[PDB]
Amino acid sequence: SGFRKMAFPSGKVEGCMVQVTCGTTTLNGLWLDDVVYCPRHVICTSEDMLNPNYEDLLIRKSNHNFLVQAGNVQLRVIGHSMQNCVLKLKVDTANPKTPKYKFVRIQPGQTFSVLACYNGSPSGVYQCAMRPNFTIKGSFLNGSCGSVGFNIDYDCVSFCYMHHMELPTGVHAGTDLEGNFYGPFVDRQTAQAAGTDTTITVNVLAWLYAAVINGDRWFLNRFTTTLNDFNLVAMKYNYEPLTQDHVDILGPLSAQTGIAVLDMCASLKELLQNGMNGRTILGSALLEDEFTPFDVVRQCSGVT
Amino acid sequence: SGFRKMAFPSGKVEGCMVQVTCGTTTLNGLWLDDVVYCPRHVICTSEDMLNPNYEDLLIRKSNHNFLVQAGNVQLRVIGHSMQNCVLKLKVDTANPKTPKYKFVRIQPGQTFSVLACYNGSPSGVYQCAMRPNFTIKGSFLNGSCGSVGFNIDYDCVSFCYMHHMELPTGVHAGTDLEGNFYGPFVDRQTAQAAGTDTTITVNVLAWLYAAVINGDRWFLNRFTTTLNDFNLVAMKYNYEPLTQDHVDILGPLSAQTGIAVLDMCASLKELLQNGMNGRTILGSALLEDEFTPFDVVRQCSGVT
Ligand SMILES: Cc1ccncc1NC(=O)CNC(=O)Cc1cccnc1
Ligand SMILES: Cc1ccncc1NC(=O)CNC(=O)Cc1cccnc1
Repeated sequence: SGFRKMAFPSGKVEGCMVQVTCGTTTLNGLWLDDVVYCPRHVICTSEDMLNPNYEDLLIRKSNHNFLVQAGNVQLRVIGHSMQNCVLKLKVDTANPKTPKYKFVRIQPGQTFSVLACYNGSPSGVYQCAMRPNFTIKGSFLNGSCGSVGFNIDYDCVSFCYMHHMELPTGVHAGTDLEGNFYGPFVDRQTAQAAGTDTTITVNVLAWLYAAVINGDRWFLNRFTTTLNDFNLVAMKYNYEPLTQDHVDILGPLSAQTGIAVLDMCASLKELLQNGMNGRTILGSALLEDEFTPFDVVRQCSGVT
Repeated sequence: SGFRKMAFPSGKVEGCMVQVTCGTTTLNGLWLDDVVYCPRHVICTSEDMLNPNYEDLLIRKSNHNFLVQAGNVQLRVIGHSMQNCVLKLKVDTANPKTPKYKFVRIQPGQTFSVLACYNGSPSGVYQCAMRPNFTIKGSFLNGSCGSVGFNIDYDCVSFCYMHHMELPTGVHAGTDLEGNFYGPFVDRQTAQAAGTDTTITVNVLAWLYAAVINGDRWFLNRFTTTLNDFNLVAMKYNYEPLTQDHVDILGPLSAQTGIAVLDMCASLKELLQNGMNGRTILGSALLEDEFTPFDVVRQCSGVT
């Protein structure tokens, strides 16, 4: 028993982190096979970031201008290309620690682990969710760009995020491993304000199920609701609409606990309207939304 | 910017996890050099756990009764001994992935990362704190015993915890790597109730400093207090007393933010007396106490 915000074991990703330097800018790179992936803004100075023309800035760079270091050994760069907002640096050595991997583009509400790195060295691992406004609330300082987000399915690492930007509001923006930003963000130091950070309803419900499985049941009430009635309350509280697809995804948690999804929705509706009244659920005084239904099933069943 | 509950990168510890089976009981072991450390209750059946005589139960076990598997390869056990509540199984092969390591016994209030494992396989990593009542609030299911807690200082892993028990209240108990339980707990399936789970005051203050560094400043007030006045309020709210040693440890955070430790104590005192009023600090509606002052400095400076 017990339920924790849990990241994937990071070892497989640690074996992929490298340091990438271009001129005076140093950030992180991801070494998979004989390619090093990194944010294309490695070629910019902080001044260039105000209004960069990446294609133009890249013409002034050759293979030998990208310095790649894995541990304390230098990798030889034999090619470089820009794919969307990432640079792919072909090196002459395949990463011997390359795990089985995939590049996936996740949907808002999906969670993942981030291995925060500085100078190609891992500092820590934490669990994030892609917010409904396509930002992530991470912990990233100067030099953390190129740190990646991932999920692991047994031995296959699905890379879903690469860190690029910190918006003026202190929230984070980045790309998938094909270099496409999540949301409308751009790799330019300019006014980029985020949209509404709504709560991931399906994740809150999955976490309420985890709370019941772990003995925290005070919030269970004698009511039920419908998707339409629930969604009227959800809109009012800046919660994402719940669809029949979300109800389907919560099916196994409903079956395991004997609590119908719409009954849990009614419990959630009362929590929104009445508040927590100084009480806690799984040690939290707010409704947690960074556990997907799959994460709850995995953690509650011990998936390795 | 941003502040997250962050665990250490777990790779170094993943390379140490093995599966240990004795009869019908399977749990995790920690392989360092040519020794595998595991909870001595691996020799018990669930029935033995009610009132086990470990020395007696151990007489019926030989080296060949301990099955140790690292990945999918079996290790040969050439010796076994009991040290307090852990078994040390000498194997004929030194773990080739043994990191630089130390065995440390931590004090209450200290944080660490847990690599939750099942059948010697890592499932996830999360950050814990040794509670003032010597329990930890982890996420551990059947088969997770032998999972370890650790801190990393650059390349040296300091192992501080090994999982042994889940108390009837769903909180966790375990030992250091010398097999001595933290607190008054025993490896027996019997009534063991935990003491008061007080809040780690020095950790809450360090986290309030992290909140200021990251822009969350609404809670800063126009007051100051003294250690004695603060401690009268702390006692009332089940917060640990704050000592001059804690004030000293918070010195660098006070210097970085220009906020005197006693002023932050006064802010905390008002948060206790007035409540959060529906507001959040670093995305939390309660005062977080599982970040030490050292963790705040590390995360806010990017220590790798
Ligand atoms: C400041 C920050 C913090 C965390 N994560 C990300 C960031 N960075 C940004 O949003 C914007 N980039 C910079 O200001 C620094 C820079 C210079 C030259 C080339 N690339 C980047
Ligand atoms: C039940 C549990 C869950 C999480 N962490 C720990 C535990 N385990 C316990 O507190 C007590 N041990 C058992 O009930 C299981 C067992 C059988 C035979 C030999 N050792 C252990």
